Amino acid sequence: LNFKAIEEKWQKRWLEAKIFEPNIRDKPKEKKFYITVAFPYLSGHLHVGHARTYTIPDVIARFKRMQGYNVLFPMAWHITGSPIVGIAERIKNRDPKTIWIYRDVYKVPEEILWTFEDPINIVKYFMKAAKETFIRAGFSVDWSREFYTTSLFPPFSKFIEWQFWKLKEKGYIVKGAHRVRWDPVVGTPLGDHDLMEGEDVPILDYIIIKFELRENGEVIYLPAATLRPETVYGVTNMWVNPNATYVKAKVRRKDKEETWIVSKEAAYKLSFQDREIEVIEEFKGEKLIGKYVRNPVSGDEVIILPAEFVDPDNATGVVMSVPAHAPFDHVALEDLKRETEILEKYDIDPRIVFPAVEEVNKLGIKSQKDKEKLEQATKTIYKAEYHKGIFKVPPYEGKPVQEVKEAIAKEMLEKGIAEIMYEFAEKNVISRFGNRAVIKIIHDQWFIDYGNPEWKEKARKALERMKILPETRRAQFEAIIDWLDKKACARKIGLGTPLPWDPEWVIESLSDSTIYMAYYTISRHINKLRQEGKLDPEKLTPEFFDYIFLEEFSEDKEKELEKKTGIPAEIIHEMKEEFEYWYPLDWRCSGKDLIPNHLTFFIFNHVAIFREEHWPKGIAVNGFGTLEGQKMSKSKGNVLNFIDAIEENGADVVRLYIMSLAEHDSDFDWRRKEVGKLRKQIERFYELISQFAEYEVKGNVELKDIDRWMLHRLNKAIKETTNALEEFRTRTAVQWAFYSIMNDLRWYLRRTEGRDDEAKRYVLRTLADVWVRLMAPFTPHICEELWEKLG
Repeated sequence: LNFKAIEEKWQKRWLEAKIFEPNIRDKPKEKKFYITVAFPYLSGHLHVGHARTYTIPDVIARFKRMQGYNVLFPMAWHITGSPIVGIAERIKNRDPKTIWIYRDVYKVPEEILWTFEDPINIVKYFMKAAKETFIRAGFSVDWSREFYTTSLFPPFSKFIEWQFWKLKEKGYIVKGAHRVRWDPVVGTPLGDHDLMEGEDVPILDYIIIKFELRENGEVIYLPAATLRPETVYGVTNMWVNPNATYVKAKVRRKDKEETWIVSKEAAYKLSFQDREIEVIEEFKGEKLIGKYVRNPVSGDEVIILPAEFVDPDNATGVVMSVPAHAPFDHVALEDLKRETEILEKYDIDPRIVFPAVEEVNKLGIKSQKDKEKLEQATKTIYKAEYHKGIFKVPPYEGKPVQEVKEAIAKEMLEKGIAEIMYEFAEKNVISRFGNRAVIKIIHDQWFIDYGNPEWKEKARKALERMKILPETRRAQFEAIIDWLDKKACARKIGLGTPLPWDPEWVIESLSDSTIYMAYYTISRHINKLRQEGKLDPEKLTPEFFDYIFLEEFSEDKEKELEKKTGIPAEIIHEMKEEFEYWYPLDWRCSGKDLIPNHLTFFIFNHVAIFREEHWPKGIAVNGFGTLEGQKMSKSKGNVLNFIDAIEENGADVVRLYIMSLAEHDSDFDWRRKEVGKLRKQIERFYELISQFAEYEVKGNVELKDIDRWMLHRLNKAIKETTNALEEFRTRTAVQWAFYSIMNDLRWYLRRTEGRDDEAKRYVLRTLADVWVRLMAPFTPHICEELWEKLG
């Protein structure tokens, strides 16, 4: 029933005797097994979905120790980035939503919570929480190698500097243009997750089509912003908010200078997007109505009509109407007033398609210019049209809309007909200073150039040589490697390691976490030196790391490194032996959500820096977990913390349950009723083994047919459980290791009810030995206890 005592007993033994801190001398390199799993970010408690991610490698590590490998399974903490910095500030301001999440979902005591205004307290609290939770879960971690990231952990920070100098020397670090969140009042870059409000909000790439308004003036453009540039071939008129203030302005870039008319808000925004803006005058909105403009694509000339649905504070403030496909434009066309002129009803709606002018929706739920919710109509159309839908218009006859959009935009762009304006999907993006953010284009953003073709090739080579579990994910990896472009690798805000040649930037979270597995190998020695007060991180130069990771052993280099570092040549030598022994990493594990980013970056960074013999050998990914049928959401409060699940059900029960539900990229669904039922079966498994352990087997026995049947079923389960685990098939392994044996055993006991002789006791005791062994990787605590009972 209660296993709290057994779990505590075994965790104390594992920790106090440092059972899981391996010594490389115990076995030759041929029997080494090194596995790591993406370290957690310390902004809060890990939940049961995370529990799966971290339990799989533990199961495998324990399975490997049982097979005879010398195993290393370490753990460390990620604290790089701006979220923790942002969260601290929100609690400082007493933001209701943040407070509630930390109180109700994470159960942080009230008084402790206010100390989180200092991001360092958030880090310390959740570091302690994550470590205890991993120890309470029975994870067989070599804690001597523990560390955390950023400049707050000098020795690791130095290792990161080395990594980045290496990338630089190879020409993999590039400076360039980028668009970032910016506070226009303070005039300063913002942290993406250090906002007062609007952190999920994406920056959108609006295509601004420069319609031509000609009237005695040699240069006047009315840039209409659209997310459907392909609909340029069907614009029947223009939209503008007659009540909104528009400006006529001089727009110059480099040496090109034009004159445009956009909303007053657009003019301010554009000033931060690589353009000099000088407003000429405010012109209301109605002052434009009735005017005609030329469609720079389809030579047509159209009218600028009134419409209170257009938002002057969205993109340019100018919209191009396409009623056949834009619900808003249709119901907007609906007229029945006086205005100024009326030549209406004239000119139909050119379609480009299921009716020609797909206005079903905009007439399938009623309408009216601003009844709102009109977007649900545009949602369905926009969604559909993108999926299927073939282009009607001549230039792109029978072409997929998705293709036409890409082509048209590509064409207007490299012709000057259209330009790009960045805009937030929502209007509530607010900085920590309390001001609405703007998007600013900068020219000095640092990138890691994953787009380098030579680099991509070496990455394909490394991928080819490694195992991918499930193999069905190999295609996605190949595609990510082909399609990857340079990636912003540093930020102005957040905790991290300063870019060594430009300290004003700190290396970003997905960029300081691609090869730290190499650091784990030397972490025990570094921590011992550090605790001994015999370490000056400043002496951990690129030269030192070059010797450790890239050079041939040299007693002379060790001797000269000893003089420069203050670290005994022998210790330096041992550190290098740890790395040479444990690498290459046998397995890198993580959620499937890291395939497009971290996991692929992990491959690139390894081929860019390490010798070939040290490239990764395998990646195993897992799916997600939902709770009672729903996604776990902190804002909704339906999150089950891993530590709470352990307290309530027992660690072995949580582990077996989660492992039993799914394998590879399949997801699982946590159900209280199922875990309760599994717990009862685990308790029965425990009692049965305890009962069988009392039997004493004598000499040889005379087996009956049912006994031989049972013995054969045990061998079957051993084989299948082992075959499944070699492939990280945790669900299939549990079906054999736990369910099959329990099912076979129950039938065995029914068939032998009333019988009790030596042959039967021999079968049952033999089963108990086999069963505890197959279950150990899953339920390690009760299995250690049962092994003592057995003898």
